[PDB]
Amino acid sequence: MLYPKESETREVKDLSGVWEFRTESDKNYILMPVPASFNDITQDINLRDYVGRVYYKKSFFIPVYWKERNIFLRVGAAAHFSEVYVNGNLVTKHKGGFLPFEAEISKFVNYGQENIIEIMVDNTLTWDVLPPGELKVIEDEMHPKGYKVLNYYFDFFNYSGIHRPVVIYTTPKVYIKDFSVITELSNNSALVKYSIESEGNNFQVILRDKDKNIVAENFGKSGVLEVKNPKLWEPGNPYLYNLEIKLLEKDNFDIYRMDIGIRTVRVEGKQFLINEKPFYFKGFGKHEDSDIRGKGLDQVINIKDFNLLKWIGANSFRTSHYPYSEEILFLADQYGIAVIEEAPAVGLNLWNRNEKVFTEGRVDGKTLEHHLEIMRELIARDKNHPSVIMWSVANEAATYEDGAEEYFRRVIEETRRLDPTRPITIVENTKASETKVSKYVDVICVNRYYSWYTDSGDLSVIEYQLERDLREWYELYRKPIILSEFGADAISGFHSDPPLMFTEEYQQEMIKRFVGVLDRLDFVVGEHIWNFADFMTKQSITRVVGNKKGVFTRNRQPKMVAHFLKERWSKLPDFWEK
Amino acid sequence: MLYPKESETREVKDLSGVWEFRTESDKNYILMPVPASFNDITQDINLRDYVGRVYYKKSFFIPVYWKERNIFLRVGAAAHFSEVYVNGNLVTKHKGGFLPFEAEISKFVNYGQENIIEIMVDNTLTWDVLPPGELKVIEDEMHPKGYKVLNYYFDFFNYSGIHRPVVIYTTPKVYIKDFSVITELSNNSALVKYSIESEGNNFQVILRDKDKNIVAENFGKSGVLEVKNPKLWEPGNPYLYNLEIKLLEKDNFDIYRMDIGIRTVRVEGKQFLINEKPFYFKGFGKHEDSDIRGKGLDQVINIKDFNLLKWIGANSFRTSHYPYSEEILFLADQYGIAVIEEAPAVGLNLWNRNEKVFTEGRVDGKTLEHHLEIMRELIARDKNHPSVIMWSVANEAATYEDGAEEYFRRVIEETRRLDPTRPITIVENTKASETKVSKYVDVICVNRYYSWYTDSGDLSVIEYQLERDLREWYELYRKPIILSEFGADAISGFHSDPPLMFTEEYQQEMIKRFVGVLDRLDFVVGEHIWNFADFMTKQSITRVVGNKKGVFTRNRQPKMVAHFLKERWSKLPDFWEK
Ligand SMILES: [Cl-]
Ligand SMILES: [Cl-]
Repeated sequence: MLYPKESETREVKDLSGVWEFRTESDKNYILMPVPASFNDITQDINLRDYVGRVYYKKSFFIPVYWKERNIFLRVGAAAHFSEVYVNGNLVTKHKGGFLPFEAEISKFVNYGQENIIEIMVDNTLTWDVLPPGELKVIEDEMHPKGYKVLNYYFDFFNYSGIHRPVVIYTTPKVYIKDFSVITELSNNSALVKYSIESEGNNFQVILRDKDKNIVAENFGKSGVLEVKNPKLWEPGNPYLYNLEIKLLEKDNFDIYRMDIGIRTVRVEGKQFLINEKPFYFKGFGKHEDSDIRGKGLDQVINIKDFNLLKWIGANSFRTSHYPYSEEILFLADQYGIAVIEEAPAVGLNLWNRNEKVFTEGRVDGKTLEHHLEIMRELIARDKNHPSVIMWSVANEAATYEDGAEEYFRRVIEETRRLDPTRPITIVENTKASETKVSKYVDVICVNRYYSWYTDSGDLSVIEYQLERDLREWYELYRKPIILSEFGADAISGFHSDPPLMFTEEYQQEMIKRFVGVLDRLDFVVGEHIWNFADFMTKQSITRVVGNKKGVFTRNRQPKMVAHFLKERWSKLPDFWEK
Repeated sequence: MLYPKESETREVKDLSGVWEFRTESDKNYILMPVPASFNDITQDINLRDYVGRVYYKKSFFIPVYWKERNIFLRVGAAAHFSEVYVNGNLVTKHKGGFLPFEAEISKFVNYGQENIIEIMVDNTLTWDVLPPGELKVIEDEMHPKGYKVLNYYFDFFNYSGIHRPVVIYTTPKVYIKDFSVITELSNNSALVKYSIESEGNNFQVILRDKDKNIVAENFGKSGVLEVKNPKLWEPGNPYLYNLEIKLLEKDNFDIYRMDIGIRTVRVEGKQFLINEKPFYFKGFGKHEDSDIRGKGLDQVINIKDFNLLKWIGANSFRTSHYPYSEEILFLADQYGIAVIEEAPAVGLNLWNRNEKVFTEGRVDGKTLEHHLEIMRELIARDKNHPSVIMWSVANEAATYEDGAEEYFRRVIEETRRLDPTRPITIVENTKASETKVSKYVDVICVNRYYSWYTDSGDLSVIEYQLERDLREWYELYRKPIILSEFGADAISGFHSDPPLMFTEEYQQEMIKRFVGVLDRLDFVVGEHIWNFADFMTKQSITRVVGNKKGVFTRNRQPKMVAHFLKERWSKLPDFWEK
């Protein structure tokens, strides 16, 4: 499914705005913005911590002239289970809170009249949705009848609601359903190879440069476009060409356009190559999180975040720990930021080797089935973005378990089959010698928190422990390694010398000592600090109103270590043969 | 001009989203969200502090089926001077940064094809725009050639950009252009009297209650709708009826709907009556201000703000110091919050009696002309909102000057002529015996900061000074009095005992002592604390990154005094015969 875009042949109507909202088995509505998480909008603590079904409702008018058009209703994201009703008719259901879903609804609309859309969203986690969790009953001596808790083991808050825009769009009855683009370098040219999915068959395809000059054209539902003297897309030079696809049939006419970038990505030895040059990742793990709206899409915050990425000198980030909005990937295309996009397989770990995760009752064949469908949906959505340069299949799963090996072999095999054009990783906090899964990926991503979660407060252990660990990863697997997470919680304004945990000084010193180690290791091709910004988590005595490891505050202002990273990364080239 | 609303006969296309953006005489664009202020979006300090013209650009497609429709392009707000181009054609110009403007553009569009909209916005202040300011050249021994400053004397930052949504909407060629509604109480019924502006003449008008029951109907371009057993709108009971207007002609058909509220407002003696009951204002001066987006409209923030208003027990606010977005007034209608809406005549004061403001060179006949046009635009926009219950013509002008008397007599006279159905005020910080203007309004609004700006730190003077002052206002003018501003800057987390300026304790103690005085004065009908939330100002040694007098932080979380006000206001009735 293609991102909804207006053209000569397609209308788009955005239903974002103020909706009516209620919780299960309640008749009274309140007002609720869309897109947004509902948790922080009100002062009702029982809604903040609500677990169950909520219902959104809105009126909309369909123009009579949309008859004899396809009418699609698209929901960008709703966490985690959703059902969509048009005038009381169920038009689609969806499982998974971080990818879009849509249905054709012309059969159910009142033309030239009022219509009602209702969207049910259920935030109840189970062990066969990603990320997983479990609702548990607690009726003991200290809890009243009916006390229940939603348990989950990922470290970000279970925000719920409609997190990305709801839109209605039209197409002709015979229309461009999808297309695939692959770019190759050939002699002094680039090739853009394409295939179009449609019931139609007569297509003209045109490629235009930045100045609207036509640089290539082809008649054909599949084909190759040759670009002589191409300008390649890469961090530091985000050149985009505009691909125009025109269906020209007897009764149907359809146009779809997308900006694409010409680049190659390849792993060879201990090098991560973009356009055949050795890349060095400088960046962050991020989160879709901001004040008040929770996980809701906000283009103000998105553009602010990319300007901060360019300001600090980052060239990349990982979409920890789930696919982000398409909007963020289009921006990464424009700004020239390399993206590792990650499936929502986070929380597959009970920090305890006595509780097994990959076992009947928890992560099983049903979870695997969902994970495989997720990879198919994710690659289908994002396969044409130049900014996505790697897929991450999971974050900190219990990869030391025997059952994790067969599980992830299947996930990894399916991902590569779906997209052979990008490398694959998995983000590990398991010990190097214990993971049964990292031997199957292209690039190793390791999260390490020496002197924070272990030997807390003792910065002196970092060089000893980190160098020994990373050398063992390389000795066992002989793959490029990204230090995919490291950092320390810092309360803005907490200062100390000597540095103490939770101060800005400790965060900067820890990060500084980690990267001094990486500079001595020629097989380390990247550093991603956790996290870009402070974000909300569930409440616990270990979380000082959320996770405070941001390099920026939640309102997008820098802590001390942001300036250290700006100075370091201004000296580090994007392409660096270590 | 009516708020753009979809119906059976009208389409609305929202152009908000990501636009291209550049500054004057520069050819390279960056990305910029709309709606938003541009100042805090980037890390370019020279754009943050930019003074001059900026240019927004976006492509849009017009459906061929919009031929033979009116096509209107509406800009919700752009601060402060703006020009709108459709495919290079100037379709309208506008002066004033806080009210909407529109043009019919069907003559300039390419049907079924790409179109380009460009919007120029100029943030350069002058003495004949509201709020006023002046660009000054400073080429002396300590400033290089070309150093210039924009001087202005209002205490909020001169954020600029497109602050409210840009939309395109259709109507039939003969259409409902405007309508006026007035509500009266008669015996046991309410009357909704209406007049419609249109080139058409055959109208059916229907009024529906909350459950869609038809409670009144009338055929006629003007008329009266009788509601037996009306449910009145008021704070604490925001009942809205839906007014449906249907134009039924030979070749044209048009429907427009609006929720309205049935209430009366009247000043009599020292009482402010809503629905013939004595009201007591409990609330705030607000600002259109939030993190990152500046003055840009954000419905997440708006709904959050109204939930906080209901949580703390407020029943009212003033739109300090300019008209707010229509969106906020529709929400105030839904939530039952009484609004004093204020014209942007703030900054008409050089805190210095040697520099006259109402004089040739500063506030003169050109400024007055703009002010009068502003009142006409403001009442035309908001005349049908039940939540607006009073107009404020200015905030803290230099009303002690001889020239201020003739200026404001004309403003006040024109406001009353335009809308005889709502009382009029002006918000004063002049001394009671010195203002030449308050004798002409219906309700006195006085801002007082004893122990903050005067006798700084000495809370012991409050009762002595405030009671004497307010008794003199009543003795001179014999009108109801609202304490329209009072408060203290408080940094969140700054605490002290004994209380010190800038601590949360000092803010709470000051506010507590002020309202203890008000409770002893039967002619005081309201308390508005300055401010609802921390907001940005220009930089100065008196502003600790903006104005810190918020009862809530800028991210909408409560300070200590928020809990004091919640407890007080939970005990104070909305209707209180003092
Ligand atoms: Cl962490
Ligand atoms: Cl102030």
